[PDB]
Amino acid sequence: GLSDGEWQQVLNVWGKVEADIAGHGQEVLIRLFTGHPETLEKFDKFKHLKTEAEMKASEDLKKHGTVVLTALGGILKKKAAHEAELKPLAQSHATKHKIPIKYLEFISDAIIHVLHSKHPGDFGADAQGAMTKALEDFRNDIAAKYKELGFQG
Amino acid sequence: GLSDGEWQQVLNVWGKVEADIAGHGQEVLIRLFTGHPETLEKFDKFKHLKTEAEMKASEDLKKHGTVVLTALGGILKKKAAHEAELKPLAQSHATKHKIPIKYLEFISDAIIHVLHSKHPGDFGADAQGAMTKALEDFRNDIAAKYKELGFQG
Ligand code: HEM
Ligand code: HEM
Repeated sequence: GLSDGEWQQVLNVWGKVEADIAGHGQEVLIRLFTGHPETLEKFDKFKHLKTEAEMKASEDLKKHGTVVLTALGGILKKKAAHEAELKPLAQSHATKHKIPIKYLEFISDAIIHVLHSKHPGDFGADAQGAMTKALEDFRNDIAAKYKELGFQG
Repeated sequence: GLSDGEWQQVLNVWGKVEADIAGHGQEVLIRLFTGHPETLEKFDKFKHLKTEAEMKASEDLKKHGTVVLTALGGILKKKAAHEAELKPLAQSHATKHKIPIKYLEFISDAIIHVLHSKHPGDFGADAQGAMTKALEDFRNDIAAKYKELGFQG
């Protein structure tokens, strides 16, 4: 995992990518295609380009580079946002409060019960199965942080 | 992993919690502490509480319930938001484009190469490490989705 400061450095450099996304995206693809020509075969639109100059002249290759970097940027920013909330919680519950994963399962069962008790008409079998999976996914994400911290839990 | 529909059902029900977060949080904690008394022992501030009246009478237990549910709902929403961007990308790259994890490694390395190249002043060893990890974290996130979709990446 990244630390808090590492995620902030990822976000800072992506701000620089976005100030010239077309140039960055073009350069990334050319670098991939020249360094690893077998990749270029996946692109039915691009595989006729034989030289770096030909690649640089393609408005379509440039447009696809912008699509890739925009998609990646968005995923990185959403990961960073989730990590900035998950990491402080894992940190405190591993090192200060020393909470086993099993106890997070017990509280997840209590949440599911309270939601079902309070909102039966909004919390049928499908909704309940979805929430059970979301809280298991949450525990799994905390468990991965506990591991990085060496807390067995 | 949850499907998009499952994430939407989670966020739909969480809307109901938000309407009375403190009441939900009080009920969740009392359910937890009554079902699993060893969890109450982890709270130095609450472990003296012996009866349900005493637990309902506690100003701080109720405030803590709202803290806990507020923090979980923010993590769930941020996880859903990340999944809503990552899942479509993994689905197309697994099923339509059929891109191996190793090609995702090649593009990761191209991005780090181009960032190093176009920002000579800025992108030093630490920042480059942070991006390396962030792209491996991304490849790992895709690889987990690939598994779910039964695509060998
Ligand atoms: C950082 C990694 C990557 C990101 C963010 C990314 C993103 C995207 C996006 C947003 C699209 C258009 C929508 C879609 O079909 O999902 C796309 C299409 C595509 N991607 Fe990727 N991609 C990545 C890596 C790769 C790699 C390494 C390859 C091949 C070696 C690949 C091959 C393709 C192909 C063949 C298409 C369809 C192109 C077309 O005909 O229009 N991608 N990618
Ligand atoms: C859905 C799962 C949980 C969430 C979202 C959650 C969230 C929080 C929050 C936001 C705080 C205050 C900030 C902090 O210290 O990190 C906190 C404190 C605490 N949590 Fe949790 N928690 C969870 C589960 C548990 C469980 C299962 C236990 C124990 C059985 C636990 C024991 C504690 C303790 C002892 C504190 C310090 C409380 C104080 O004295 O004020 N947590 N938790």
